Amino acid sequence: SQIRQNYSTEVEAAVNRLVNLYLRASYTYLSLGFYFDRDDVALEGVCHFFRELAEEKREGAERLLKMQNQRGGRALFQDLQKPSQDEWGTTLDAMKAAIVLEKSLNQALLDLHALGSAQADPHLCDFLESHFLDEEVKLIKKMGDHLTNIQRLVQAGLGEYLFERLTL
Amino acid sequence: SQIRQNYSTEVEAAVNRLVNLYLRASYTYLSLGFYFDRDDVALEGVCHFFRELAEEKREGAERLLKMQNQRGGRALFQDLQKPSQDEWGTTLDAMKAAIVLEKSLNQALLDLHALGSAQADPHLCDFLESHFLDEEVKLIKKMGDHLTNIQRLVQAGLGEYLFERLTL
Amino acid sequence: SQIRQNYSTEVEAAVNRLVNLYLRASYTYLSLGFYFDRDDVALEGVCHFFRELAEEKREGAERLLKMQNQRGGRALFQDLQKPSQDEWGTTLDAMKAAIVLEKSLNQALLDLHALGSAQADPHLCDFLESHFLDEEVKLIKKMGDHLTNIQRLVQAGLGEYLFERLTL
Amino acid sequence: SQIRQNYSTEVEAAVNRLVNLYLRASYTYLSLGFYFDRDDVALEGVCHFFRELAEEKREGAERLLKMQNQRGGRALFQDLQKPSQDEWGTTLDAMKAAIVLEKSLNQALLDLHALGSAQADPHLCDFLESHFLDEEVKLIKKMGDHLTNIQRLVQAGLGEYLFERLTL
Amino acid sequence: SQIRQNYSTEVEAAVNRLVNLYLRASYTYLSLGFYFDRDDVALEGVCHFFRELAEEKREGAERLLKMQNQRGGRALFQDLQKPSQDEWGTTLDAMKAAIVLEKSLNQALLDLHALGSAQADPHLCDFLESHFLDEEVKLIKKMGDHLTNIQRLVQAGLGEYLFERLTL
Ligand SMILES: CCCCC/C=C\C/C=C\C/C=C\C/C=C\CCCC(=O)O
Ligand SMILES: CCCCC/C=C\C/C=C\C/C=C\C/C=C\CCCC(=O)O
Ligand SMILES: CCCCC/C=C\C/C=C\C/C=C\C/C=C\CCCC(=O)O
Ligand SMILES: CCCCC/C=C\C/C=C\C/C=C\C/C=C\CCCC(=O)O
Repeated sequence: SQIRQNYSTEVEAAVNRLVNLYLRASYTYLSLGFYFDRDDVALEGVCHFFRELAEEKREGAERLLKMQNQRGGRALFQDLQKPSQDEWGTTLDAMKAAIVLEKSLNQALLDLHALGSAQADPHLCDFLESHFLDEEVKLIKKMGDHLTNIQRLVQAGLGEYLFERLTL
Repeated sequence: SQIRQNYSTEVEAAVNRLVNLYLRASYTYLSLGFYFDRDDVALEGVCHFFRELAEEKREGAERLLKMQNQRGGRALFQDLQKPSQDEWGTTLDAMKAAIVLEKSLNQALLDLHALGSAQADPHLCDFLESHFLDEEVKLIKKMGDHLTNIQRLVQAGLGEYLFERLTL
Repeated sequence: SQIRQNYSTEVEAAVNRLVNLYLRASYTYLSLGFYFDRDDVALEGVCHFFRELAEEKREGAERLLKMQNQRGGRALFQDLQKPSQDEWGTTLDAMKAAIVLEKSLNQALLDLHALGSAQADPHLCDFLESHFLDEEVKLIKKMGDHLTNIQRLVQAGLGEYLFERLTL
Repeated sequence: SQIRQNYSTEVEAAVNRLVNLYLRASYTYLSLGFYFDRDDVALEGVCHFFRELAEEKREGAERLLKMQNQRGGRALFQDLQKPSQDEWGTTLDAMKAAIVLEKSLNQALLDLHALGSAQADPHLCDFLESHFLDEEVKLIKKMGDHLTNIQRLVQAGLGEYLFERLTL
Repeated sequence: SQIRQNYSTEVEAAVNRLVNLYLRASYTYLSLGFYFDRDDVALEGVCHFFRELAEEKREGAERLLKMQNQRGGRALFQDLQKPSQDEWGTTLDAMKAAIVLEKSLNQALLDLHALGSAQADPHLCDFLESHFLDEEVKLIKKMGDHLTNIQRLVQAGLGEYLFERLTL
């Protein structure tokens, strides 16, 4: 690439993997969102919580793809595996899965940051810092808060309804 | 002091002690507020209730320091001891501690007022009356109301959630 | 903590110490501010300069406490020692003490950043960079400028008056 | 008086004396104000400072006369003695005289308050508290601040000019 | 050049030299400006005075380059020598250097105008008259005024502070 400078092939490849992770996460949240839109689940607040996350994750992927091109790396797309579940159980089950999911994204972010440090790629580090690292931390704190409130509320049916009505 | 008039050394010293009490109270509410901001406590309404109180108590201290200077007394600051607890338990536990705290502030206000009467310091008395005495009484009534409602709600997890959602 | 990830116990403890440092600094500026509000000192511009700093330092502490919770660390509060002085002398004396104070805060920030690097905690590093490091540098430059102007003006009484009137 | 209730003849008489004191003070400030308006004194800021005080003192007298009538006391006016000086010297001289003056007013206020306590006249006490006591304290603090700044500035001619230009 | 008409090679070359002079002047003012922004100099008004001049001189150069092209002359750029000093001393020192600098620019303008007369180039003369000659005269008068006021003020530290505060 005529523009490529200080951009290691290792980071380039890891960015492509992270794109796949973010699109996988988006797909997972799409599935979560529509599960809670089921007539036999019917928790609209939960559906909107996860649909908004699907969108955030997709935008994460796009931001990465844009940066990939800005550095002169080459996007390589791979198959996107389907979410790990077809049905997601209670709001509690779903929020637990989501936080596991976010932690895995966060760890991939940290790994990519470590890679960038090792490759002495300060632009990559700045990029991760500005658009991802604090985002993840805040999201995970939020999910932690929700988990705690969901769990305080478990009259399990009553609790699930109230959480969706009054928090989500 | 060129401006000092009818301001006893006893009141001056007691005002300095009260400043320390108010800053101690502010510190206590800071600790309360951030405890409820913990991901494993997660009661945002409670966190905001106590953070607002931290701010009120700090402003109380400042009002006292300003009056101290207006009378030609000399501010003397002392170490501020840390709050009595590191973790504050339930909203009920926390509100009980807060009302104990406010009662102690109120008693210090009353003591200072008695001192002012004994020292025949009508400016001090007016000052306490305008900016503190009714404030405390109203705050303590509010905390009393909350305690009663919190207690009515003890499904303890459910009650704590509902109180935070619908009152705080 | 359910949310805690890549947050070392060393950083957690150092963040708690830094909170104590920032609250100590806030307390010091409170004392500075009210000293200059004394009828026998009477430099309103200086009083407002330091009172605004007290507020900035308190907000620094709060930002740290919020981040502590966001990472799943646990706030631990300690006694706050009283400021190093009861009276602060001239504006020059006071500004010299303030810059010593800011340098000590800045050094604690740098130490904490070094700790974060050693612990490979990129979120911590981003956090310090966004909300503290440049803030300190700018504040210290400002105090440096003031010190130089104060010193140019030492007709010491005249100089102190003019600085407060025309700069502060 | 058909309306008179709990209003002692002692307080009534003391209110009349205080009216005379306030009108005397107003007259003194009138003299101060116009002295600084002299072509050979020419300190417009000082002239306006004292003219505004003349007006405040006159309004104090009126407030007292209104209260006198509200309680069913009878205003009795006496000769108003001329101010203690015909020329007031420097701004420093003038501000020193003013603070002596305000202290004497404040002491008369305190005496009247003590009288009211002894006579168990809570309306009188409330009246003094709302409209005079804090007013005096604030004014005296202000004059204290000015005295300190004036004195810091004593290049006596230069200092007097700068104070008037930059503070008054 | 297809457009070149009545534009002597002598004027063309002299315009290129004048561009170098104006860029040199801009560089000198950049250095002046940032010197006064030093924490140990700290005269913000002086810094802004010289930074604005740096910008004016750069725009002078650009205006000349534009005219060069409008006449069908060819811009030829040369090395720009660094300013004559690294540190500029007092405001007085700096303003003296600036006026020497402006006089040298003005003389180069006059020389170029004389050249234009000799070459019977009325467009060049009009150009210098409209955009430079009166500009220089006004700037030099301004610097003359400042020099006189700076010098009246030499309590050298006090004077330098007051000039920056009240004139610049
Ligand atoms: C502007 C609103 C966007 C809302 C997006 C919400 C959820 C996204 C759901 C699934 C995305 C996962 C895989 C789809 C593959 C590519 C998406 C195209 C990018 C886009 O479509 O941009
Ligand atoms: C919103 C205005 C804030 C102005 C603050 C200015 C000065 C703060 C002075 C002292 C603070 C130092 C110790 C007090 C302990 C806790 C403060 C409560 C937090 C808050 O009170 O938030
Ligand atoms: C509405 C503007 C009032 C400005 C007053 C400023 C200075 C007052 C000066 C002298 C007053 C002292 C004795 C005069 C006696 C009675 C004043 C009439 C009440 C009034 O005149 O009300
Ligand atoms: C629009 C704001 C302009 C502010 C300019 C202020 C100072 C200029 C400082 C140094 C210029 C001297 C040499 C630089 C060489 C070419 C400048 C590019 C022209 C431009 O940069 O135009």
